[PDB]
Amino acid sequence: PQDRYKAVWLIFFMLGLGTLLPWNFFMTATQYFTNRLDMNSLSAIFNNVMTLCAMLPLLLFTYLNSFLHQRIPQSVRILGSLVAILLVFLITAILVKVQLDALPFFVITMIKIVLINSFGAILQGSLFGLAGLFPASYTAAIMSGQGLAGFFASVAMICAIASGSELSESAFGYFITACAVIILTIICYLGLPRLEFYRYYQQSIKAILKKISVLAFSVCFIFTITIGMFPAVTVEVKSSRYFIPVSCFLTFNIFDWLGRSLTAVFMWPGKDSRWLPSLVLARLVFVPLLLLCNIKPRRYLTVVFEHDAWFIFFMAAFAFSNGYLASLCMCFGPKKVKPAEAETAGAIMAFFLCLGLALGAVFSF
Ligand SMILES: O=[N+]([O-])c1ccc(CSc2ncnc3c2ncn3[C@@H]2O[C@H](CO)[C@@H](O)[C@H]2O)cc1
Repeated sequence: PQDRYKAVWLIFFMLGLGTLLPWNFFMTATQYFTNRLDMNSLSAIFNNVMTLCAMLPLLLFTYLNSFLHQRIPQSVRILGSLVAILLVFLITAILVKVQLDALPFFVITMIKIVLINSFGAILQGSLFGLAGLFPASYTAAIMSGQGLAGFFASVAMICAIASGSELSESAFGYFITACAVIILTIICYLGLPRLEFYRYYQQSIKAILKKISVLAFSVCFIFTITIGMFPAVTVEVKSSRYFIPVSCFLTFNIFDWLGRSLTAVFMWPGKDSRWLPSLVLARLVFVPLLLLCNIKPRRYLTVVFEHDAWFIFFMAAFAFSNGYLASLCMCFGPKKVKPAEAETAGAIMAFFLCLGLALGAVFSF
């Protein structure tokens, strides 16, 4: 078992990048959607409708994959999901240049979001089921790719604000970049069968869940907390146009990406250590901490940590805990079960992850 040139690993990393870089960009273009709808109102309900249509299909299709991934080849699932996402994003880019009233644009945007989240649900689940067969480092690879997707999203946001370009132009660029990335990801995947390291490892749900129940609930809780606090609540912090982006999104994405990466080479406390759920639980402390920072306009709660340094430090620790512990759970879940089931376990984990998102999306509401 020799991953020459780390090829397989690299590819998996790229794959991770491709799962969030398309959708992450879609979340970076929210200003553009709301500004085009400006032309009760659609813009005012846009975010809520988007979260609904994103988390419900995501959850449903991740569950269906957890149940039926064995029934469809992984090549089919992966390639088809990627092609569907690419086509949807190409249509998204086209619509930027075509005239369309606010209501048809709103509805078509929500349809594209439903399709993105569905196909990407199956794609993500299939990717984590695949990486479950490979060493833990190769699930850490997917997590690192996701972290880099977030990092690129943050940098692109900052540059779109700095470039002084029109929201339509910057959003067009976002969509085209996402399409190019999806093409690159497809190419990367197609280059897997030709790697002997990839062919070396490619050669009852209640029970599998009971075996990985601890780590599954762990990742679910991690993302519950994270999405309950980030970004809905953290974006309301004010200094005591570049403060919020840089101090919130940039810091979070940087430290989350680096944490997700560290799990590739350093995997403490391990898969059987009860310290991992303990740290996951300890992450609860970020709810009071982050809620008591310099939020404005503040009404029902005070500001105990007014200086921005508190906000930056809590953001660093929060994002890094998120990344590191989520990667550890995703890596150890498939390793807490026999080989013939590691593919299901992974898939199962991919569901709970999304659950942690959905619940978080509800708690942030
Ligand atoms: O291929 N596709 O087009 C595609 C693939 C998957 C999806 C599901 S969306 C998703 N799936 C996993 N993880 C996410 C997601 N959205 C935010 N996150 C993480 O939440 C943490 C903060 O709470 C951050 O670290 C983020 O990485 C949509 C589109």
